[PDB]
Amino acid sequence: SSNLTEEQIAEFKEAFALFDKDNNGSISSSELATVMRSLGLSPSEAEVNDLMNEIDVDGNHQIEFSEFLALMSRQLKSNDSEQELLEAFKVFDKNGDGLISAAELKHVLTSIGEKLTDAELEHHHHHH
Ligand SMILES: [Ca+2]
Ligand SMILES: [Ca+2]
Ligand SMILES: [Ca+2]
Repeated sequence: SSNLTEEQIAEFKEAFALFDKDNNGSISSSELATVMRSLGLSPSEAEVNDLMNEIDVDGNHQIEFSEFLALMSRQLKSNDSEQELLEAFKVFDKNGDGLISAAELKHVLTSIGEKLTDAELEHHHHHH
């Protein structure tokens, strides 16, 4: 399947929980950051909002169950949406597929480890 189905969503409902503390469905740079700080790095709130800005379609400072998954839908034949964002979330795609799924976002949640970088595909390091 090359599209998100009730299955994938049903699978994402989990991967999300991992990032969802109150399990409300909406994640805030605060909570999201709380996940990173646990990973290894410690992104600043203002530094997170930067990442939450992209995921944010309106800038409410919240990631909807649709948006979050959108980060994976971003991919598409024609480039009618920021695809450079998929480069940052590529860390999850160690198989270098260019696309990440729920089982991948949930598998990464654990697969995480110091041995991780955003230079996976990103030709040039955003932060030279
Ligand atoms: Ca949450
Ligand atoms: Ca939003
Ligand atoms: Ca993949």
